[PDB]
Amino acid sequence: TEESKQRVIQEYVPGKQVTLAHIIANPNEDIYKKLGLVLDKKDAIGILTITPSEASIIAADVATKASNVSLGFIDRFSGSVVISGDVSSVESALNDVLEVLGNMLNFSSTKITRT
Amino acid sequence: TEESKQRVIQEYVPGKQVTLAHIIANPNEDIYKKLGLVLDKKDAIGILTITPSEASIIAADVATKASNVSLGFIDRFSGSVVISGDVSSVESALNDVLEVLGNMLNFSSTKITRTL
Amino acid sequence: TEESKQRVIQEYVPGKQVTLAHIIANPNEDIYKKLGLVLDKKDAIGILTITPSEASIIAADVATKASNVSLGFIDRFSGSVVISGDVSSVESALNDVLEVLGNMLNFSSTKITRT
Amino acid sequence: TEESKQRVIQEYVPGKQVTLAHIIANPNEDIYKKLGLVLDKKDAIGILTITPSEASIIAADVATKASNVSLGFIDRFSGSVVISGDVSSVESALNDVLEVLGNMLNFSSTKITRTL
Amino acid sequence: TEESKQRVIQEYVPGKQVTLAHIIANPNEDIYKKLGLVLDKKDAIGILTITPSEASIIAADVATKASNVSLGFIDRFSGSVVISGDVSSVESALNDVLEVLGNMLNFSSTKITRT
Amino acid sequence: TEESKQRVIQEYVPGKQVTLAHIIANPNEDIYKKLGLVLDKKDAIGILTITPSEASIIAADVATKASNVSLGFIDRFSGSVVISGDVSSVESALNDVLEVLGNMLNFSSTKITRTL
Repeated sequence: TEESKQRVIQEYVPGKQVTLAHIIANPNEDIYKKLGLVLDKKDAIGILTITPSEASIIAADVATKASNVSLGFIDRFSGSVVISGDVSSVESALNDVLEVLGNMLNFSSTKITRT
Repeated sequence: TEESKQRVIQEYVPGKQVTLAHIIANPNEDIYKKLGLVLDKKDAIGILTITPSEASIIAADVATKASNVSLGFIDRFSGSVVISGDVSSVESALNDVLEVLGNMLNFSSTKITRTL
Repeated sequence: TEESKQRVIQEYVPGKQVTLAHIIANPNEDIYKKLGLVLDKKDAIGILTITPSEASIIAADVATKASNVSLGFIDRFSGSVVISGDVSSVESALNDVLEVLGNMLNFSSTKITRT
Repeated sequence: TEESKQRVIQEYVPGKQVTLAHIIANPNEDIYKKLGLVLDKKDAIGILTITPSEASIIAADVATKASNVSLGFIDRFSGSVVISGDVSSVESALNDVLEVLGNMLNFSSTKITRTL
Repeated sequence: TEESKQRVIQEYVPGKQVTLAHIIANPNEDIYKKLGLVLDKKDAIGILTITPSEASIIAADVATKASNVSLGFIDRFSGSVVISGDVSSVESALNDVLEVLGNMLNFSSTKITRT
Repeated sequence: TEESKQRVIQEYVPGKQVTLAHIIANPNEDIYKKLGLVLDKKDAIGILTITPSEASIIAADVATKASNVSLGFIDRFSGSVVISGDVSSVESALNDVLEVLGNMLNFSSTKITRTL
């Protein structure tokens, strides 16, 4: 019942978290085309989930400086970053992103995952 | 009253969860056409709700690597993934997704459900 | 004061709930035109609020199989489903939606309401 | 610090609430024109905030069945409903909405307020 | 770990709050042009943050009746209201908005701030 | 289970917080071009996350009154502000923003961070 529920005021602010840092070694063509990507058959993708969304800019910059990856897209509204390149380059980029956001800027972090 | 309410600061981050993994065996054409789907009338569809939304990419990739399953759509903004194919292939694909996201990536998961 | 407020991290996920399952027997023409509907004067509408939003697809399919209702619209982003038909057909459709989502899929549910 | 914060999973669902039911008796023309309204300069407006957003349809229907009240707009996405007409008719319509949503559908409700 | 987190269902509704009521005496031209404003060099702006978003309509109406301010914009989706005029007119408008929303309608309120 | 979950009504309002105030000294051109920026290749950028979103207007105004700093963009919907200029000027501007919002307006604040 309406009458039995506690009510609280919640003041919302974004957290600081990298929720996902995932490599897909051999992505299906239908999927990556729907994402707007232009890849070689040999290319892997790396996928990041980041809050606050503006920190996507930091991650994308770190990833592209880290190694030989291309920026697939950055979405500064949602926080999403997708990168592409060889598996080892994508792994190094994701590791650098996690070191900067997680260790340097004290975001809540995660380990790299892979399909 | 305004004066009696507790106030908390909530720092929001996305959870890690597959909330829904549902099969519709013989979907109504008006529904699937409004979703932008082109199906055979023996096709089933599979529907996924995923958080964070980016993990839809993972799920769609895992599902469409499944035999005889086609991507309906992926919405990387909302997390949604809809797939299509014969009912058994669709169930297999959904289960692959739950195994990758739930077991390997430690997402909260759900059982596959179906419209009877 | 800022300093006196507890802070918690909230990881958000959608709930599983049908919040509203409502019949309007004789809807005002201005309203249903603004909603994009094409009705007979005799048609009722049924309105559903559903989380997660993708479950709108399940509800719409169940409703249209249940009885002689037309799909007014489905909004897969918000979860909304509006159906139209005679009152008894709309009632049977809403009941079927509630049985499937509420009883079969264990969503939090509600009773049919009417204006 | 990051390390000291409690972490909870929150499953979100819409509440059932009319947060605002407000009359503006003689609204400024620059405001009502920015809202897309065409009024007589004796018209008042009535403003509703409703959750879940779909219940705006219910409220708009109840309000516009009220004598001498016109629909300004309905926003089924946000829940908003704005109506117009003479001040007493607008108040009557708002009260009808609060009676249906608050009393009959058990929404949390509010009192009608007005810009004095 | 996933397994260690408490889960609660949160039913969301908008709060009633004026979070910000701020005057910028001499706004930078680049900023106010990006906001779509047409000002004199001498004009100040007032900025309001309001929940629920529909109460922006009430605030904008009160502000424009209060004093000699122009409505810069109203955003009924987010709640935002920006007004412009001389500093003293903008201050009187903001004070009237706070008296109506805060004192009359019992919104949680704030004091006027200035740059 | 559905039956075991506590249920609370949460009335949402925006917090008052600068979550991020970050300098990138030599940003990659593919990144800054995707953000719509035109820079010199000695320019740094400064990135702000602000709640409530309207306070981006305050921050952008304070920052661009700083010497040798240009507005990259302001997003009044999300709260974001990106600025550009030589690294020291950008840091000075970010610090001015933290002083106004954090100290004078009592927002929760953060330290300036930088990509090393």
